Amino acid sequence: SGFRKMAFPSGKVEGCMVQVTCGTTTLNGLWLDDVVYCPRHVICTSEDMLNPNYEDLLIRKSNHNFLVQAGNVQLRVIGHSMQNCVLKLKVDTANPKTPKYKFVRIQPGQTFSVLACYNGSPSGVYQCAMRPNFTIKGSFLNGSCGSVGFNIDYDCVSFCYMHHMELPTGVHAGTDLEGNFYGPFVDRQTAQAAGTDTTITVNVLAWLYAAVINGDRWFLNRFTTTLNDFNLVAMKYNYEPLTQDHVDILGPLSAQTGIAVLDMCASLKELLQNGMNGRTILGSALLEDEFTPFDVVRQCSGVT
Amino acid sequence: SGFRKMAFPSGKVEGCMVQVTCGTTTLNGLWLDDVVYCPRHVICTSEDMLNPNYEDLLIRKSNHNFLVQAGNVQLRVIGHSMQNCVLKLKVDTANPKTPKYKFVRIQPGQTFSVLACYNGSPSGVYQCAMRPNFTIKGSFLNGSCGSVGFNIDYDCVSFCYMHHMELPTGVHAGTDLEGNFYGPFVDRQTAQAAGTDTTITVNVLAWLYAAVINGDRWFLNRFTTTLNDFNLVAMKYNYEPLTQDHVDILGPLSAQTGIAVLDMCASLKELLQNGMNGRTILGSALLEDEFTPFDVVRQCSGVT
Ligand SMILES: COc1ccccc1OCCNC(=O)c1cc(=O)[nH]c2cccc(OC)c12
Ligand SMILES: COc1ccccc1OCCNC(=O)c1cc(=O)[nH]c2cccc(OC)c12
Repeated sequence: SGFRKMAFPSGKVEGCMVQVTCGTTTLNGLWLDDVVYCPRHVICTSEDMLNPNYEDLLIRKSNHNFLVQAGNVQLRVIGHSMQNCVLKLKVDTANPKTPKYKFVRIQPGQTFSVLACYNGSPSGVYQCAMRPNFTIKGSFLNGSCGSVGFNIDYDCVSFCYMHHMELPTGVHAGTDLEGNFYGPFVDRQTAQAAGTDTTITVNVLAWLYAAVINGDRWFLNRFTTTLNDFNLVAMKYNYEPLTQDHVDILGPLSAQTGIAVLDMCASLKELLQNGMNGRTILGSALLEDEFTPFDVVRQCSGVT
Repeated sequence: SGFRKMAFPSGKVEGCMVQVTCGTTTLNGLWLDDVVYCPRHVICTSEDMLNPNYEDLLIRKSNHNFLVQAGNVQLRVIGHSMQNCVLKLKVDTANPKTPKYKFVRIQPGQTFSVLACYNGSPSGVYQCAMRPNFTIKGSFLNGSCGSVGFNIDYDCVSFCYMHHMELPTGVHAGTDLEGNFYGPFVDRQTAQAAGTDTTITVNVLAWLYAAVINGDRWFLNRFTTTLNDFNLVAMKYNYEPLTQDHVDILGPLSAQTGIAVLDMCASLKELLQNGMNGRTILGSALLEDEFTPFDVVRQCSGVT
C-alpha cells in the first residue's frame, strides 16, 4: 500500500545525456544511435532570443562549432540539420548505451518522467503531466534545456518531451523529439501566455480509485450521477469534460474496487461542491490530477 | 523556477538490483562488490513470520539454497552470514556496475530516494523522508522487500534504507544497510504500531523558503516571533521543536531570500493557526515537510 508520485527509473535515459555547447551557450542533448538531439535555440545569443531567424543563424554554423561532450569525451560532429525546433547533430560514434527507443507525441492529460539535466549531467527525476493548455509544471533552472520527458515500456524508452523554455508565468514549454512544440508556444523570448489550466478529470477519478484501493474511503458517498450531470459540475470548476472513452479507460479500476464510474463521479462532484473540509486523500489536501488510470493500475499492481 | 518532489537519478542503483530467492520466497537484493545484501526474512515461510527464530531458521540453509539472479544470469553463492536483520550473500563475482558507495544510517527528518523493485527489476523511483516515528510513507507492494533508499553525492551513492515490511497501518519499516531497523520495529508479523507522526518543522520552513524563491509569497506577513514562542505553537500542532541548529541550517535560505528565520517562523505560525483559507503554496494545499534545507538549495541551484 501507499501512493506516491513515482517516476520511471532513469538509468536508460542517463546513458543518453550529453552536453552540447555552441558559442557561449551550453545546454543538454539526447544521444541516440549516431545522432544528438538538442533545442535549436543552442545557436542563439540572449540578444537573438527576442526575434531569432534560425535559418539565417544556422548558416553561420558549421559542424565544428557544435561541441558535443558525453562524460569527459568529446564526440566528433560530422553533420547538422534543423528539424522544426530541434537540431540533429550527426556524430561519428553510435551511443553504446542506446536503449530500445521510440519518439512519441503525447496527448494532454498523459504523464511522463523528466530527467532534469545541467551540463549533460542528470540532477534529478520527477513525474509530470502534459497540461490541457500544453504546458508542464516542471522544475527547471538555467542550463536545463534539452532535458527530456519519457515513459518506459519494459526495456523500450518512449521519448515524448524535450525542454525548451520557461514562460514568464513560471510554467514550462517544449517540444516532442521531432521538434514540434506542444501547444502554441514558439522558441522566442516574447509575450507568450498559457491558456486556462483545466483539471484532468479522468486522472482525478483514477487517483480516487487509488485512494479507495489504499484505504482512504471517507469521500465515498450514497450518491450517483450521469455523464451529463457530472459534466455540468465539471465545467463550473474548470475540469475537463468526462467522455465515454474516459469511463471505458476507468473500467478496470471500477472492476477492481466494485465502485461504478458514475458513483465515483458523484463522490468527485460532492468533493468539488463542498471541498475536503480540512481532510486529506492519499496525504494530499487537493484533488490530484497527475496520475493517469494506467499509472494507478501500474503502481497498484507492480509493473517493472 | 518550479518545485517538484524530485528523486535522485536511479541508474547507479538500478545496476545493483538483483533477485534473491530462498525456497518459495523471492525478494530484492543489493549487489555491491562480491556481496548481495537482502532482508533476512527471505528465509521465512508466511507461517514463520508470526514468531521466527532466524538463527534456527538459518541453520537449515546452505549457500546453494539462496538463488541470486542479476538480469538473466545466475550468481554463484560462496558464503552467507546474518548481520542483524540482513543477510549478506557472498557471491564469486564482483558487480561490474558497482558505483562508489557508502552505508549511512540517517536521522529522522532526512530525505532519500527509493528505487522500488520487484523480482530484482526496478519499477519506479520516488522521494521519501524518514519520519520522526522512524517509518517511511512509501509505495510498496508484495515483492518490494530489499528495495533500497539512497542519496547521491556526485558519483557516490550513500545507501541508507532497505525495505523490510509494511505495518498494519500501511506505513513502511526497514533497516539501514547494516541490518538495524529504523525505530522500534522488528521483522516479525506482530502487533506493531508507529508512534505519533510529527511534522518536520525545519523541512516545512525550508519549503516556505522554496516557495518565496519560486514566487509564492502570499503567506509572508508583517510579524516575527521567538524560538520559544514559535515552539509553543509547534507543540500544539505536533510539529518538531525548532532548535538553534535548525535556524543555523536555514541560514543560507534566509540569506538568499532576505527573510529572517524567525520572520518565516511567524508566517508558519499564522498558517498553522489560521490554515491556508483555500489557497495553495507550490501547488500544495498543505504544509510540505519532505524537503530538507539541502534539498531546497540543491533544487533551487542545480546540483548535478
Ligand atoms: C525566455 O527564454 C527563452 C525563450 C525561448 C527559447 C528559449 C529561451 O530560454 C533559453 C534558456 N532558458 C533556460 O536556460 C531556462 C529554462 C528554464 O526552464 N528555466 C530557467 C530558469 C531561470 C533561467 C533560465 O534561463 C536563463 C531558465
Ligand atoms: C507482515 O509481514 C512481514 C512482517 C515482518 C517482516 C516481513 C513481512 O513481510 C514480508 C513480505 N512483505 C511484502 O512483500 C510486502 C511489503 C510491503 O511493503 N507491502 C506489501 C503490500 C502487500 C502485501 C505484501 O506482502 C505480502 C507487502
